[PDB]
Amino acid sequence: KYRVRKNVLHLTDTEKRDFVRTVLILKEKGIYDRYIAWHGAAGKFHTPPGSDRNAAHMSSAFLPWHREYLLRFERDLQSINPEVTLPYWEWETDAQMQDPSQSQIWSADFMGGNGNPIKDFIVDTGPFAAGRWTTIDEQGNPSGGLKRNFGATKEAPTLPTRDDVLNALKITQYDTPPWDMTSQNSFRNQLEGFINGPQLHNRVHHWVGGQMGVVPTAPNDPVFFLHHANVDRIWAVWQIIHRYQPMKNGPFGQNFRDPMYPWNTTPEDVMNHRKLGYVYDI
Amino acid sequence: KYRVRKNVLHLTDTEKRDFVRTVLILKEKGIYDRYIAWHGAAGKFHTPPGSDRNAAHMSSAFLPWHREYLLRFERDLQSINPEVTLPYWEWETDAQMQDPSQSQIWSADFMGGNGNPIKDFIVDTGPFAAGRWTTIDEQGNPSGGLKRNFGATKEAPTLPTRDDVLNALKITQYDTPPWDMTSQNSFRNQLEGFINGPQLHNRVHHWVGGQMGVVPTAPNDPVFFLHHANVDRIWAVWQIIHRNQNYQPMKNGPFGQNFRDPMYPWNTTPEDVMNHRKLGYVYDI
Ligand SMILES: [Cu+2]
Ligand SMILES: [Cu+2]
Ligand SMILES: [Cu+2]
Ligand SMILES: [Cu+2]
Ligand SMILES: [Zn+2]
Ligand SMILES: [Zn+2]
Ligand SMILES: [Zn+2]
Ligand SMILES: [Zn+2]
Ligand SMILES: [Zn+2]
Ligand SMILES: [Zn+2]
Ligand SMILES: [Zn+2]
Ligand SMILES: [Zn+2]
Ligand SMILES: [Zn+2]
Repeated sequence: KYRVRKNVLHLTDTEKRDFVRTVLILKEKGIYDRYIAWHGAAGKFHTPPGSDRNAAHMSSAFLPWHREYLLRFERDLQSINPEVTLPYWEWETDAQMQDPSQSQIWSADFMGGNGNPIKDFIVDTGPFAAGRWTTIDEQGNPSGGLKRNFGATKEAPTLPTRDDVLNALKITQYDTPPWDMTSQNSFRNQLEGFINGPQLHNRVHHWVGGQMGVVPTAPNDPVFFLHHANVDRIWAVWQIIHRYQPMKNGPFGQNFRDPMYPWNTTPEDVMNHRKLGYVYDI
Repeated sequence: KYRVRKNVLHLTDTEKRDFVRTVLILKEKGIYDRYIAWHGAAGKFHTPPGSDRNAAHMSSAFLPWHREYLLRFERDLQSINPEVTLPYWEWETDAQMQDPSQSQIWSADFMGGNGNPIKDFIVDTGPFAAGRWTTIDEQGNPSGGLKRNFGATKEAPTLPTRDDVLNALKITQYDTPPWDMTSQNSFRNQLEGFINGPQLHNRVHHWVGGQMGVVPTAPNDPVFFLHHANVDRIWAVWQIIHRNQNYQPMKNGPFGQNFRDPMYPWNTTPEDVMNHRKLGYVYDI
């Protein structure tokens, strides 16, 4: 319970400072990249081979897989600075502002601005400007800087609304067969964003564009973790009123007690975020 | 000390059949695939980025990485069957054979036959012939079945010889700066086979050909594990021979490479697997 993830808009200037600062040590030491590669590899790992499913997406493992990813990440954050926790970007309310692109979250004193078209959309403001922050594609080779493109598509021109979220929290079943994209009536698939997609989680990705728009190169952007803290919390919160599928008869690595490549972690090991050691602002 | 690792030519027919069975069981569950990916994963993980080194190859972590790779595999074989251990293929001895392809390892009751040129090289014999054994390519997707290409390359027509192993075993440094393909007088890069290459470890990867000849898909071939047990066995022997020489780099090497660094995709460090006895096994020698 006793470790609290706040709303970014609740953070003090010293917190945003410690966060942004602590994240650079991790990039520096070489531990942040481990997180990029785990996530990339999880996405190549299809369950089973020949399937749309992969270990970390497009199935029930989506939520636990990412829960453990953050938990593992936040612990590393702690080792550097014990006073730091993982914040959440509450995109669903940024979505109401006349111009979400203006949300404090994008301040040069935290993550940084939208991409600079004049530089083919390389972000050139904030701590993760190209030059200060290296990035790497899918082949696992340097790529030359973070690129953002706030609502540049037509598929995802806007962030998800409070009603998109509220309407997901209403789903009875954590997940249903066939435990994939085409999963009807399943809190998992809905939050993820495939029902009339992209929505919710998926939509946030496409909206930011840049690396974030591609699963193979999403963690290259720290927003990735703020986005997923909010996803995690949506679930966390779901978990109080409805408080997993499948248990068995899912593909291997989708069941309650299966291992989640690239780890030996199981859905069950992280079903109670408090037993993990952290809570949200609520 | 208790898991004894046996030469492939010392194996009984039930031993040959216990292993094969178990590997297939691991494959049936979905555990085998996890290993293939772990390896492809590590190879795309450069230390640092922009470098030719990855977490598993081309640098000092190549040796301890695979030790941890096989240790995990063996423990998985063992849970299926308390009796199975990881056999080693002593390829330095098959190299003396008039036609290495005749060796009992490639028997149809163990690993199976070389690729068959009538079918663009797909192995149609043994327990892992295409149809009884499914493969991925380098992007994660089904590929079409195991494929073997015995010494068909100009660069790697021969298996490495015992003389070749004896030269590695000669080196006094575990590795040297800069801890990559270019490290001179380094056991690691010698055994790996980059010194006037391909040699030793690489040579054998190339000689087999097919999946086994490419980093990202090598472990699609169960012989990958037979081959690295030998590599490990040779390293373990170098460790007794040079008892007062330890791993390098001890410190102030690329993160991912130092004595005490974690090894992607794992949290295990070289320092965890430096002595095979504690890990729980021995080679019959
Ligand atoms: Cu995501
Ligand atoms: Cu993702
Ligand atoms: Cu190898
Ligand atoms: Cu390899
Ligand atoms: Zn909300
Ligand atoms: Zn809660
Ligand atoms: Zn864990
Ligand atoms: Zn023996
Ligand atoms: Zn016999
Ligand atoms: Zn590469
Ligand atoms: Zn271990
Ligand atoms: Zn061909
Ligand atoms: Zn020994």
